[PDB]
Amino acid sequence: MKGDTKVINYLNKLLGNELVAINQYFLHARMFKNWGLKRLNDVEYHESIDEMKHADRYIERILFLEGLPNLQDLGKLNIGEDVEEMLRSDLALELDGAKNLREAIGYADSVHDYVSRDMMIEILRDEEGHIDWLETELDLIQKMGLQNFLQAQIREE
Amino acid sequence: MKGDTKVINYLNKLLGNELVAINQYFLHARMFKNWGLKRLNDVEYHESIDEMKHADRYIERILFLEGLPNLQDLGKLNIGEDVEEMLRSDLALELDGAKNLREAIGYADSVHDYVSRDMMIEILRDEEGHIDWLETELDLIQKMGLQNFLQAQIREE
Amino acid sequence: MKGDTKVINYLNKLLGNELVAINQYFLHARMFKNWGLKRLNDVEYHESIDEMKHADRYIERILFLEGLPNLQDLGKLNIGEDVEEMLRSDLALELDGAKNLREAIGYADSVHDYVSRDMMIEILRDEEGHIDWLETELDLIQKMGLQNFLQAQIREE
Amino acid sequence: MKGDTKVINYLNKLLGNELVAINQYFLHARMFKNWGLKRLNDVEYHESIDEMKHADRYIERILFLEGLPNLQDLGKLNIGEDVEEMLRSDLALELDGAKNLREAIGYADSVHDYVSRDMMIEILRDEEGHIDWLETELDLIQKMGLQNFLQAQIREE
Amino acid sequence: MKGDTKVINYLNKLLGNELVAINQYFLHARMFKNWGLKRLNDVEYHESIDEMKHADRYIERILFLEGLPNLQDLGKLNIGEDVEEMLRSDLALELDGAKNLREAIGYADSVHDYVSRDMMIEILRDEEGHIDWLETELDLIQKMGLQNFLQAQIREE
Amino acid sequence: MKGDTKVINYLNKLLGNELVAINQYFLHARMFKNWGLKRLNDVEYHESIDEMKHADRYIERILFLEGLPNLQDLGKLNIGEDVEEMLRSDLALELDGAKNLREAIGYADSVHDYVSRDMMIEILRDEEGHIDWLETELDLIQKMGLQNFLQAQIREE
Amino acid sequence: MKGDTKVINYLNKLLGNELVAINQYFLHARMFKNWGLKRLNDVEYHESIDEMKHADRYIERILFLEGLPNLQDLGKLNIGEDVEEMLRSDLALELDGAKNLREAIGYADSVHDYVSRDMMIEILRDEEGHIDWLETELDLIQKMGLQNFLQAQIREE
Repeated sequence: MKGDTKVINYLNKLLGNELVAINQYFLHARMFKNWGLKRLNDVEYHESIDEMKHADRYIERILFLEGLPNLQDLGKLNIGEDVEEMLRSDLALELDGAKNLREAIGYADSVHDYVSRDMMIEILRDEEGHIDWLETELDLIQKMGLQNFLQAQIREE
Repeated sequence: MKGDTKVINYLNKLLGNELVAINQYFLHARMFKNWGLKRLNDVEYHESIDEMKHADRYIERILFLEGLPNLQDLGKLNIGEDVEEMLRSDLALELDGAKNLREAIGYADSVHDYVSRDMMIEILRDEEGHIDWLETELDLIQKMGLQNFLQAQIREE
Repeated sequence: MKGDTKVINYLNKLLGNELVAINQYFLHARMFKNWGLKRLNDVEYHESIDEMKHADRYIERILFLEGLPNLQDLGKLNIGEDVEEMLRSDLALELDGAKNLREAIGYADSVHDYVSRDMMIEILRDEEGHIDWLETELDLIQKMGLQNFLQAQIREE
Repeated sequence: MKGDTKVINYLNKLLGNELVAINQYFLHARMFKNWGLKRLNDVEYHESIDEMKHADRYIERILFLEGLPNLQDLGKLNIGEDVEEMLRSDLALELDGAKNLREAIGYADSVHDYVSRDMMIEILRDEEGHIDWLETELDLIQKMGLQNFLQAQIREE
Repeated sequence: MKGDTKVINYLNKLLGNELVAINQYFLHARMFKNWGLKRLNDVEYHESIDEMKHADRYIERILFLEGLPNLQDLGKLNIGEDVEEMLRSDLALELDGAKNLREAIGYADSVHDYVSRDMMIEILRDEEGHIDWLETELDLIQKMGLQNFLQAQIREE
Repeated sequence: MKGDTKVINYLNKLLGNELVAINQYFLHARMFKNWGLKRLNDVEYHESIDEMKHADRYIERILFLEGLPNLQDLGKLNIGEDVEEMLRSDLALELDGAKNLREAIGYADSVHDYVSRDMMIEILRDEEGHIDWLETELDLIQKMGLQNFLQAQIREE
Repeated sequence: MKGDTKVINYLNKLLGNELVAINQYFLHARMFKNWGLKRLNDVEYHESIDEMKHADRYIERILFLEGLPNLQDLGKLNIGEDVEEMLRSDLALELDGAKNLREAIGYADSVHDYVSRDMMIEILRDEEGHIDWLETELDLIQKMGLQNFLQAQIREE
């Protein structure tokens, strides 16, 4: 079914955001794992999986609308070197992606692509959940101190 | 994640509507229970629980958006003294709450808080279900008469 | 069964105490949940439910005694802004409520309303349990320090 | 263990109340059963059994306290000839029994027989439950009319 | 179905016998229980229940035959103060009751109330079973001596 | 929660009574066991355990009220040398303890410590059950003679 | 079987040690419980139970040997006011008891009471296990600091 060209453009932009996040979350997860911070590996691994699911949804939607999914161009990663930097980088990436989602959701409505919009609202709900987790962890580091926070990560849940 | 100030205000207003409904539905249920009208107790109790779940959702959303949930102010209850009066009061409260929801849902869209909107639309769907039940019960009283209607309530369904 | 007017007045005052506590405990719970302090959310949520059960018993007893339950007036909440403040506010509310329960229990005995008295003694036993938990948590914050205390809350027991 | 003479006298008076109620509830039940009012038979039969249990408790307590249970004297029954008359007679008997219970409960406290008091408070709680049911049934007859009320009794609940 | 007036009169006399026996057996059971003679409590309690079942049958039959069951008048109890006295009193009561049953069975036959007769023959068979047990226990007391007999009662079979 | 000083003093006096009973019942139990009187060992062992549960309740209540449980002072035991002496000594101890409980229950009510009172009434009910068993055994020894009584103890129940 | 008088004297001395430990461990356990230190309550409670089992063994052995178990005299308790004091007091008590056990074990051998000796060696093995636990906890307090140690006690295992 031939979709709106700019809708497809937004879907490719959002897919691009998810592709950066998949890689950034996955590497962060395995850095945490290497450091013995098992609980952080578990959560970040699951966030990477969540973003893969989102990417799959964008890819399938673009193909249905007869566009070409772009998996070639990869945006800038910001890995970081310690726990706080890594979490802040993930939060910043999530915030940027949420801005793009809001723009795309408004546009899809204006051209009556309500199914693409509905998909994007569900994804935005998921991303706000990631944002809530990241903000919460960052605040916990400040409240209990980094040493107590690290100790809390060494055994799974 | 810092939310829009007026969105937070709307959520607190809607929370306020739920807090009134929680108490009014609960007291109505136990009044029905005292009178031996078990089926009406069962339904109204469940509606009270439903509004508690709505209140929980508003409280959690407000806190996420970094606002302060208002559980201090409580609007006017209208309890009534007989079955028809009690059900009509509940209906009037639901209709006023629906008006407030429609206004909030439109505004949330305008400022692109699509997740708050999605939550409110789900709540509005629940409230229209309560409105349907209440309108139906009131019409049944008129159709079969109050005496037959009350007899129908003395065993749970 | 027509009850003693002043017993009903006491029952309404105690119901009033429970209604403040329901709201305060629930908001505290969700504030803790937002901060990622899962254990504190779990306990405070269950205390809110306990106060709801107490309120239900008061409402049913008042109706049996042919009085009018008052769910319209809500007393002053004291939310607080940090963990120690919130816990101290809950403890102060519990202590005020226990004072009211003692007065009502003494009065019910003097007018031979032994069933109302029996109900209130069970509720007072529940409240003294909440007092014990709150005092214990506050002492633990002193003994192990706030940072260690917070770390201990981030996984559900 | 030798008990207080006046407490033993109270227990025998209360036992006497239970003995009247056992017979009156049982005959009412079987009258309802004859008339095809199965649901009223079920409830009144259960109330009769409840009073048998109370009588058993009085008999055992009296013997423990080294007194002589009096099962020889039987107070006046008031059977009645129609449903409303029968239920009102049961209610009147319950209310008279409750007055005697309150007097006995106060006196047992005065002579420090706290175990006899504890037993009586539990029994009074049961009696107030019967009073609640009776009052409710009588109000239902008034609200839905006798014909509708009788129709509602012909299937066991 | 309008029964024979004299049959109804006999059924009320027999009911009257059952009512005395219900109370006498039950008090005897609990006296035995107080004394630690568990086996005697168990048997006498079950005999009390058997007489309750008999009373229920009389009440239902009288009501079917359109008569008025008399539960108001209570004949003379003879409690006794020691085991042998109590058992002999129960036996004397059973023998008096069997006399009345024989008269009533003969009369019911003469007026063709064969269903009332059938009911009473079953009840008489039950009563002869109680007579057998009582006679046997009294004989055992004489044969093994009271002290051995009491020892044999201090556990439930 | 700071309790009343004299309530705490009563709780420690009652704890003292329980500590004596725990030891006396336990030694009596093992003396019975040594003699081959298994049934008496079983009951007295269980009574010792019951008193341990009571002691635990007093200890926990005292600590909650911010007092200091006294486990250092131990009252006078009266062991006895034969079955009758031992049981009579246990009975005298129980009677002394019930007297202290009655005084403490009255006082707790007067200072409005209704939860301490409720706990003590439950314990008093337990103690009256022990009194009943002890009185019953002593009477059985008289009624069947000591030789028959001992024979009845050599097999468990 | 008539035992050696001085063996019985040692068994009573050791029983005396166990009686002090039962009370000291139990009170310590409930102090820990009051403080919210659940893991310490659990272990100290179990140590109290272990000492009760030892006391039972001494009591039964003394009775077999035809001596008189002494449960009347209670040695000095040393409760303490904080975690470290309490644990050190328990350790000191265990060390004193172990000295007495070694003396008694040597003596029992010299008079050929090998079964009493065998019992005591098993008990000494148990006590050395308690000593190992107490020493370990005390060292942990020093190594991780008291605040970390307390935090580790708040959830069971």
